[PDB]
Amino acid sequence: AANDNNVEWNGLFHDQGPLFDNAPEPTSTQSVTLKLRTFKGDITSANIKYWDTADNAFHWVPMVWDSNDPTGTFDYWKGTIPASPSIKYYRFQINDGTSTAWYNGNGPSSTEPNADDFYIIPNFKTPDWLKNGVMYQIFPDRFYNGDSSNDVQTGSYTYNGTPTEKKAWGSSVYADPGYDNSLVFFGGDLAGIDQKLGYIKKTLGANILYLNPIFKAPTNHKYDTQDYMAVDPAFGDNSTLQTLINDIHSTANGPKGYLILDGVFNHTGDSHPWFDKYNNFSSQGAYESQSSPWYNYYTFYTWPDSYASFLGFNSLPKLNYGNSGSAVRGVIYNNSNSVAKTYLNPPYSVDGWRLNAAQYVDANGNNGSDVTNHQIWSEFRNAVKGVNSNAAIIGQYWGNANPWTAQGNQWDAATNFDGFTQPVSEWITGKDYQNNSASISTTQFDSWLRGTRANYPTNVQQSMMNFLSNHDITRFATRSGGDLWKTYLALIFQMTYVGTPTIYYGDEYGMQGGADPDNRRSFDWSQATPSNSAVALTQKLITIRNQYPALRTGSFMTLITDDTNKIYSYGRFDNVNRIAVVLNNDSVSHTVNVPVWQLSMPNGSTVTDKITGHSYTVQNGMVTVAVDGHYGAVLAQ
Ligand SMILES: OC[C@H]1O[C@H](O[C@H]2[C@H](O)[C@@H](O)[C@@H](O[C@H]3[C@H](O)[C@@H](O)[C@@H](O[C@H]4[C@H](O)[C@@H](O)[C@@H](O[C@H]5[C@H](O)[C@@H](O)[C@@H](O[C@H]6[C@H](O)[C@@H](O)[C@@H](O)O[C@@H]6CO)O[C@@H]5CO)O[C@@H]4CO)O[C@@H]3CO)O[C@@H]2CO)[C@H](O)[C@@H](O)[C@@H]1O
Ligand SMILES: OC[C@H]1O[C@H](O[C@H]2[C@H](O)[C@@H](O)[C@@H](O[C@H]3[C@H](O)[C@@H](O)[C@@H](O[C@H]4[C@H](O)[C@@H](O)[C@@H](O[C@H]5[C@H](O)[C@@H](O)[C@@H](O)O[C@@H]5CO)O[C@@H]4CO)O[C@@H]3CO)O[C@@H]2CO)[C@H](O)[C@@H](O)[C@@H]1O
Ligand SMILES: OC[C@H]1O[C@@H](O[C@H]2[C@H](O)[C@@H](O)[C@H](O[C@H]3[C@H](O)[C@@H](O)[C@@H](O)O[C@@H]3CO)O[C@@H]2CO)[C@H](O)[C@@H](O)[C@@H]1O
Ligand SMILES: OC[C@H]1O[C@H](O[C@H]2[C@H](O)[C@@H](O)[C@@H](O[C@H]3[C@H](O)[C@@H](O)[C@H](O)O[C@@H]3CO)O[C@@H]2CO)[C@H](O)[C@@H](O)[C@@H]1O
Ligand SMILES: OC[C@H]1O[C@H](O)[C@H](O)[C@@H](O)[C@@H]1O
Ligand SMILES: [Ca+2]
Ligand SMILES: [Ca+2]
Ligand SMILES: [Ca+2]
Repeated sequence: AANDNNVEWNGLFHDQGPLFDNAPEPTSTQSVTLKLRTFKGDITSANIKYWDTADNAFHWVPMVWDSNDPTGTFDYWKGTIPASPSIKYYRFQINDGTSTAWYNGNGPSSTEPNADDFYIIPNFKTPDWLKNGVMYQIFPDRFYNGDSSNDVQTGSYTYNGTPTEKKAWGSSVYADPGYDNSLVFFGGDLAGIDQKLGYIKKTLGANILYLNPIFKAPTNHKYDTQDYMAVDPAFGDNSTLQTLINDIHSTANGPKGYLILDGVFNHTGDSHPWFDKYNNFSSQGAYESQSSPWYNYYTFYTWPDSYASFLGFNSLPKLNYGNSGSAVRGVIYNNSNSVAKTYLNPPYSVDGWRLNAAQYVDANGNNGSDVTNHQIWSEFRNAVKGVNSNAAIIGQYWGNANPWTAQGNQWDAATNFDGFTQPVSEWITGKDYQNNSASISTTQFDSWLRGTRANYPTNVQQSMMNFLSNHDITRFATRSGGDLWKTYLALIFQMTYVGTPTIYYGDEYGMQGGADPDNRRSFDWSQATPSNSAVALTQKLITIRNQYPALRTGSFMTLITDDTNKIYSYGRFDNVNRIAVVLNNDSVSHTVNVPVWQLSMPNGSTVTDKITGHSYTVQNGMVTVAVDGHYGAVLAQ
């Protein structure tokens, strides 16, 4: 490069990783020093332009040359944004004579962008254990039956006129004639999870468990809560839960663990005493009497049969959050004995909440995604963090969750359907997560990923729940048509990307399944051993991620987007390690010359494909590696 009236985009780079930002989660008194990379001698001047919410105006900070990288290929320019309590958004103006380029969350641009700027949110912090961990999601009734004595038998009880049905482990989840899909039970329970912690924390290595609903409810999924204060009898009792938590937190059976529970706060089930549609309690519920002490917990259009609910489901009456200080806000999160605080305090001390149907939470039966909804989650955050600042808050949302994350006053992160699940699905399987035809190329995949990461503050990106499948979509293995190699590829990407890798129970061995309820099949053990190639790889990949902080909180830089050979390569790096990931999405092998010079890997230095152990030497800024179809290499040093 040179001063030739031309800014070379290829040399430009900035994100909030260690090498470029000295304070990614600053307080009100910490200034933020940013470094912008360019090719050596490529520019004449650079400036930081930031919008300060304190005075609704743009501010200008000229940058100064700081240093060259170790390879002498790049320049690092530096500038500092002053400390204050206000949210700020910045972008860079880069000039080389008559050539000007702009750069922000979405990368380089010839024209000045007006969105996707980088975020500075003083005092906003997401749990570091979440950014650095690996999560494992379990749908309780389908994981492991550790205690047959609490099993729901066929006919054990009836819900809304339909008796329960017990299935033999491994059999179909579909209810037989006379029964209902939501009342089919296999016997999975908390004792079972506890007895299988060795598999989770050791065989695989995940240190975070996220469970679907576990509180008393008539269905097998239990999103129709009957009692938030009691573990459902089929899963055990509150004592069973305390034991599981102790064993998860224990460091004697593996790495320290964390537990995230599913918080179903938008609505309750129609069998909850506050509503009591079928008179299952001596108390008077809202459905039973307009004089009920809980009458105003719900919204009736025509008492008692027409009321606000979750997506028209009468079995899920919607809670009326009213105004600040309401009884409903009290029982859900404000009270010390609320649902949210009870489990965050001893003798439970869980580590977080996954917020079900979070976008709908509102007052008066309204549908959320409004001022009131965000006000509620802001109060929720204060209540939760007040009890445990390191308790995680992850909201369910299918699209861009910027509205609930980008001001640092609500959630720490969200279910990454839009920034992870969907793009990964369409790139690898050629199907969207609902198993409908939808395919994207490598260049499109890369662009999609960048644009979605740019929707969030950096700490939020690093805390997103990144799963290949989950209880509301089709299994990855079904979308892949049963091709296990596609799962191999997906796992390598998942374990080396930005955000919390999240494994939906069974995905690690290639479990198949269509739409709900077929995506909740019973866990086929004996398939859960290193003898299964996907399980062995999963274990290896988790060990790799845990070895390199760069894979969890390091910068992310695109290296190769080859649509001809279907090769995707990106680097994860920080002040200590530089890692070049090389993915082959083709059905045949490809030998790739990886431009590791972009990550500043010194010539003559050694790089190791942590997956195979095969060592390589960097020469002329390159490293040549052969990669099988639907597979990948993780070249680290
Ligand atoms: O009269 C005042 C002033 O006049 C002169 O400077 C002016 C200069 O003539 C004019 O071109 C312009 O300068 C531009 C420059 O053209 C741009 O390239 C840019 O300069 C920055 C450069 O791009 C960066 O790479 C960085 O340079 C670093 C290197 O990266 C380091 O490796 C190191 O290299 C030096 C090495 O250590 C020495 O042994 C020797 O080999 O020389 C090497 C090159 O100097 O250090 C340099 C310097 O830190 O940083 C550069 C910025 O300093 O942007 C410039 C500003 O737009 O404008 C100049 C006005 O000041 C005259 O040279 C000055 O002495 C005099 O004070
Ligand atoms: O919440 C959903 C929302 O999420 C995302 O929005 C976020 C942005 O991506 C992010 O950059 C940040 O936005 C800041 C912005 O960075 C900051 O500069 C300031 O915005 C300025 C514009 O930069 C400036 O150009 C001007 O905007 C003009 C615009 O140029 C003109 O074309 C026309 O549209 O009139 C606009 C109004 O003047 O002024 C604004 C401020 O007045 O402030 C922004 C925050 O308000 O944060 C966003 C929210 O988190 C997605 O990008 C977005 O699509 C989603 O709707
Ligand atoms: O709806 C199908 C559609 O999905 C697209 O995926 C990405 C977009 O590429 C990406 O732009 C977008 O991310 C943000 C966008 O850049 C902003 O302009 C603004 O709209 O906020 C968005 C927040 O997500 O996300 C979508 C994922 O839904 C595919 O690119 C496109 O090919 C496909 O048809
Ligand atoms: O038989 C009625 C319907 O049953 C099925 O829908 C169930 C889901 O199976 C159950 O998980 C739950 O959905 C929740 C979903 O899992 C959660 O991620 C989302 O955020 O909130 C949903 C509600 O809490 O409840 C529904 C409704 O009972 C089945 O899929 C559907 O077709 C049947 O009509
Ligand atoms: O899908 C990746 C691999 O699949 C099969 O093993 C092919 O024999 C091999 O050529 C290819 O690299
Ligand atoms: Ca130039
Ligand atoms: Ca059982
Ligand atoms: Ca009653």
